[PDB]
Amino acid sequence: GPLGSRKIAQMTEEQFALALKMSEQEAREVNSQEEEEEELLRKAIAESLNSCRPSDASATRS
Repeated sequence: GPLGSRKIAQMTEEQFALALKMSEQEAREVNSQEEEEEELLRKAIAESLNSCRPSDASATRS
């Protein structure tokens, strides 16, 4: 085989349960937090575009 599973230590039943718990915390593999940040970045940009320009203190156009 690739190396030899015969020399590879097998995981115990308890170890398997812990592995599942870790996946649940990460949802799967990638951090869901990163995805949320990306969404927030786009939302902020859209909001800025929808935001009107600030009033001129001098009252001068453009």
